[PDB]
Amino acid sequence: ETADGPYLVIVEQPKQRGFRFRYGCEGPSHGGLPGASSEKGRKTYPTVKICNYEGPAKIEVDLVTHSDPPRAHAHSLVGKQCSELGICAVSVGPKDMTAQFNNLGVLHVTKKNMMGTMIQKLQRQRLRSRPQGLTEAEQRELEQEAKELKKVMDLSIVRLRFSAFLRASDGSFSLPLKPVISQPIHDSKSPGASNLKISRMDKTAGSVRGGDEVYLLCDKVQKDDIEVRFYEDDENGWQAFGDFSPTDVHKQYAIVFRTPPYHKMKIERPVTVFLQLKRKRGGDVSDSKQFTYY
Amino acid sequence: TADGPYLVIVEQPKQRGFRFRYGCEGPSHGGLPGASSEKGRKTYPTVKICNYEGPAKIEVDLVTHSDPPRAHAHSLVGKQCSELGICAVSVGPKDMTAQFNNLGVLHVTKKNMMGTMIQKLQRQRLRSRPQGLTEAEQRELEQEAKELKKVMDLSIVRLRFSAFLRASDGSFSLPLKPVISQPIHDSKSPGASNLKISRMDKTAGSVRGGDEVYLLCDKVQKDDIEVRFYEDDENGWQAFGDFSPTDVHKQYAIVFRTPPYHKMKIERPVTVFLQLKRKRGGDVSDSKQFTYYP
DNA sequence: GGGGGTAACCCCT
DNA sequence: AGGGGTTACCCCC
Repeated sequence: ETADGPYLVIVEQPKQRGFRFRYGCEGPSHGGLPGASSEKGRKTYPTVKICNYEGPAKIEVDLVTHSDPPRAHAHSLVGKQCSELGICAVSVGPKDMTAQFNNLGVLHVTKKNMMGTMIQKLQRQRLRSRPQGLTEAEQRELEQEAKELKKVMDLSIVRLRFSAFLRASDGSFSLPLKPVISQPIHDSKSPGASNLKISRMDKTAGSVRGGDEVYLLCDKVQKDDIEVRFYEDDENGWQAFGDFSPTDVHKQYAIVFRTPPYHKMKIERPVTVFLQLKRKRGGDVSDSKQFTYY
Repeated sequence: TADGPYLVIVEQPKQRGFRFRYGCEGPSHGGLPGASSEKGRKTYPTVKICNYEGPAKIEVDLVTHSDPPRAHAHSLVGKQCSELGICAVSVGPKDMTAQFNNLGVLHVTKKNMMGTMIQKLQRQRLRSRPQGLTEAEQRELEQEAKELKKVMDLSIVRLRFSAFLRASDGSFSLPLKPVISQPIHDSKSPGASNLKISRMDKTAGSVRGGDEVYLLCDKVQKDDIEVRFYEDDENGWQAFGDFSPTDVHKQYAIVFRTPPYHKMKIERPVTVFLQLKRKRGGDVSDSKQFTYYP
């Protein structure tokens, strides 16, 4: 890895949640895939660096599947750093060996397009390392992949693949490094697949007993995949949950839940705990609101 | 007017709750019912010929909401319907009433509207010397199409019943004056969804006071909705919920402050009604009860 | 038949 | 740029 030569490292991953993939018709300039630690105070973008080598290199980025045999995604990166359809590319000058990708879009392919767009991509890979032409059998078989790749491909999750290149024999940058794959990126427009947000809730306080019903208004969530985690910041690390049925999650924008019992029963003074929305599979949370026992 | 044979609508179509279908959804999702239809007792739009007995054939077709009845981009579909989107039932000499019991409304896409429009307009304008007329005036036919498309509501249609008697010279081309029904809103157009209240966090509050209530509702438009409190007639009293558009959360929840009752310091608590109402429409939801306490 | 939800698109500020 | 909402489509039971 780190002493089999020069290698890439992702200095700043893409933000896994909250980024919207755009269909070609929505427009060309709706805003860039940011870094995992971006915020409106200070913006960050996915960043990578070449280690163990200095001097000109070219880093390309392209979308691969969520699946770990990393395969090219039907979706395309779009933006300033990209070509006609040719993928996004940044140049590392020798002093600073790190590349920011600060204007990266994800063009959403329609299902009605997916196969055509994918054959059009597999061809290119066939005519990449391997020789110049495709026999009809060569092509019937390429179309195979397309069909059985469309059955199993998640159009709401992508991974960036950074492919770093160095000047080969002729000075043409076609001698590559091992490619480095980022953490998965969810489409904020896939239902309930954005980041958790607590808009407002109707009670801020209840009895230490628990069982008090609270109306929580949130951004779109999945009835089946959401929870309401109460907790304390301390060495005790106490946690409890909201009590609700799926029918209690109203049209993916509200949760009617009954508060959990506090870890003690006879508090002398009123105690503030935190609650947060949490994703069941994933573990990402919303910003916590305070709740006071007694 | 009893100055000839004439059509009368015995049973109008239901104004609200009927869904218009796009061609791709399917062909057989259920019939436009009568204004007084109900579960178990179904009615369908019905019309009758008066001042005449014997054979007629009645067509129905979709006209604009706009009072100069014009042909709508949408077409009637289903059991009784020819390719051309005009439906016909034949009225036998004994019973002079026609039920249309299996009527669909095929929703044209906006991308289809022009072609669908030029095509219904040509067919309309094709009687006299068709071959050389058509070409001469299709540029200035297309003028209507453009200026008809920007001003046509695809969420409201009217049935137009056109009755035709047997002209024994040829047959069945003899026209009666056409009768236009009351309007039919697409239940899937946001502006026409049936208003429902799911749940509410308080069911009582202080008479001549406004408390904050969380209301969970079906889809509403922030700018077109209200919360009407009302009684079984005492002084035909009504008051409203207090909330700004910001208070209508993702079209499925309303955070509002209850209005004061008309009569401060009531002897004991009084139950009033509350309901969602569209501002312009005048359609409302089934009312929930609210109790004013002193 | 009759729904409920997801996918693609539009357009405001 | 970044949204908020409508339009078109899918598919369950």
